[PDB]
Amino acid sequence: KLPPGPRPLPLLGNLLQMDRRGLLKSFLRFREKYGDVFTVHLGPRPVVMLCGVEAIREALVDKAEAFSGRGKIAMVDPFFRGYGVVFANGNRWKVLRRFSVTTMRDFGMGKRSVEERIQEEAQCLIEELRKSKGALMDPTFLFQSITANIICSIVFGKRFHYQDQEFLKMLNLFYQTFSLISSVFGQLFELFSGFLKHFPGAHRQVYKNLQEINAYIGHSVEKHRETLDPSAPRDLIDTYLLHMEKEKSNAHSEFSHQNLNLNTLSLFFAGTETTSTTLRYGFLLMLKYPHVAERVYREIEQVIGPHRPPELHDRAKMPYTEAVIYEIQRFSDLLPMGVPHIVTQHTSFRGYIIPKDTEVFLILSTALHDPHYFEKPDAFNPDHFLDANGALKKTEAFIPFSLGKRICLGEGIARAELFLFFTTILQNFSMASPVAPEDIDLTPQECGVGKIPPTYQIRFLPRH
Ligand code: HEM
Ligand SMILES: OC[C@H]1O[C@H](O[C@H]2[C@H](O)[C@@H](O)[C@H](OCCCCCC3CCCCC3)O[C@@H]2CO)[C@H](O)[C@@H](O)[C@@H]1O
Ligand SMILES: CC1(C)[C@@H]2CC=C(CBr)[C@H]1C2
Repeated sequence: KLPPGPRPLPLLGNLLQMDRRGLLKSFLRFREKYGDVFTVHLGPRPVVMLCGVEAIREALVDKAEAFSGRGKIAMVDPFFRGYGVVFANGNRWKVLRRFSVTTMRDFGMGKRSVEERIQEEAQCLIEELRKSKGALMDPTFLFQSITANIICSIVFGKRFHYQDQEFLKMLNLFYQTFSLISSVFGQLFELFSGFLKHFPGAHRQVYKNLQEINAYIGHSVEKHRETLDPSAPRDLIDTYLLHMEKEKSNAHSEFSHQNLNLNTLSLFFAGTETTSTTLRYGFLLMLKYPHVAERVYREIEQVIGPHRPPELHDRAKMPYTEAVIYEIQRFSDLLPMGVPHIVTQHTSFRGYIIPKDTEVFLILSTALHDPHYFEKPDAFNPDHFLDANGALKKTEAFIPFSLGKRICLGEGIARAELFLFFTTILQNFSMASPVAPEDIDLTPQECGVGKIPPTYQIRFLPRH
């Protein structure tokens, strides 16, 4: 039998037992009653929730033969339709995961490492903040520009300038789209898309925004193909175009133009909106807890100094700064319910039977807030990741990128981005804002698929 859960009504599923504050709060109320493994009916679909690091790990690691499927996010399914690595399943996922892992890591002889691309971008960012004259800003656009530019360097062999209005228009579409998908309407759509799709709504705007970004991608593909040198691929798009040409006699080849456009858009969305949202939370946390920002700056002065650019080899020597970044990720809890999975075959789990095709949510938020691993888990406290001697204390509960076959494929890049960009900004700038620390409100602006911080203003003041 499926795991236990609240009794549903036909058509409405468990609607009348949900919490108006959203899906995550609804599921944490059900966890109170049912424990770590339970079923909730989201409209017409039974979805099994797994909570706590033990259960999520038993599923994604111990039973990866069954739990490695990708489930559906209703607000974006109409667009992606199972194309791209994020939303693919089956053999398509195998091929696209392998291609994407290889091309996001290996760039050719004579090409910059991920590290150098981040270090270059971080110097562009510092120059922009110096030219910002200490003015107030919402730093969103810059955190999206630096993260998007790392991916653009890999995918398109170039970066965009921070002043490029056409680049900013695309970043505005990523930002609005992640907010829409995470809205109360987007969560209602997860329950009732069958019915709601026939009316006007945010799902239509999400579709329009994604198509607008994808239009750029399609045109870039067309240009790349026009100038492609098979002997010298310039970037990930050329590499995929050479696979496409190799397999062109197979009508079923997975190297198709829809996979190319949507894999590429998936890489940008996942690599831009994630890390820039974490940076957004990270700097709002530094405004609320300036003594943490001061102690990081102390550590940068002591290990790096005021001038030499941070490098990844510095991390080992900077346990307090790394604890801070771990704690920003833990606290931010970017994807509280992770990204939906589905089971790929009939599975037994803890005495229950989960039929092939059942959707499963791994509630990552419950690991990141497990009070056995993090004392007082609702408070921001970098000591969560430090032992008594101030050495870094890593923990198996720290799973913000998930686990198993679908584990975030950008994990290495994201962690390098968080560390180089956080340290290079704090090396050169301190932070201030009009709101006193006591008054800063960390309550997210949206909390659905994504947890998104409230807008805020910040100044970066040059040091010395
Ligand atoms: C702080 C930054 C990030 C966080 C917290 C994060 C988190 C996650 C999570 C929780 C998943 C779902 C894994 C699952 O299905 O169980 C995921 C998937 C994914 N992420 Fe990340 N992500 C981050 C940054 C990035 C970056 C920088 C990239 C691109 C370089 C990226 C690319 C992807 C891709 C392509 C997938 C789909 C993997 C698949 O289905 O095989 N992520 N991410
Ligand atoms: O290609 C079809 C569309 O072409 C024209 O659009 C342009 C606009 O001319 C043109 O200014 C523009 O430039 C965007 C440049 C920055 C791209 C930033 C990338 C960041 C990473 C993810 C992909 C986007 O791209 C759009 C699509 O190529 C039109 O303006 C739209 O009408 C039209 O539908
Ligand atoms: C927003 C995310 C956390 C990242 C990019 C796209 C997603 C689905 Br629209 C998930 C994976």
